[PDB]
Amino acid sequence: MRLLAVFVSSRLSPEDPLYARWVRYGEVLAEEGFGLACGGYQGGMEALARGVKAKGGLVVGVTAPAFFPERRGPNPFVDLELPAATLPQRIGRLLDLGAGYLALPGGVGTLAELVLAWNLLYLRRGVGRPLAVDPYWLGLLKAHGEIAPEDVGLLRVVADEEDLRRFLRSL
Repeated sequence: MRLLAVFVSSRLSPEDPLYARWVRYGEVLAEEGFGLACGGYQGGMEALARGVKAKGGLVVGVTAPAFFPERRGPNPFVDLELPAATLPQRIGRLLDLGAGYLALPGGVGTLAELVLAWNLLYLRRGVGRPLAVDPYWLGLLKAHGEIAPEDVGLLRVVADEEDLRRFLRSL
């Protein structure tokens, strides 16, 4: 089985319209034959996990307990927990788990994951895997100095469930 690693907001509230959209994204990736690799906590991670479980898919959660003692453990929808001790280690595990990556809206932590995956594609040596981003990120990541338009062009865009299915089908 293959997994889609998703990076997303940890603070997203269930009442936020995006929460419901990500639950649907979870259902869709499961329907497309994929499982989910995520940070294993709340916000968008739980929204995605709920959708995947609703469709019988598998959810892997790469947690970081040392950094969040306040977070009792992975959300209820995580099947396998893979606790990481450092941020680079956590990110490295998510990247190695997924056949492709999707960066949904989030903060600095989500950006860290996005940029490391981007970095692998940027090396242009056949390392890493396809990376898609929600349009949200293009409002921030743009050509600038040594970051060329072509580098930004390595980022694929997934704005809705149809884009998501096409992305997954290309992995």
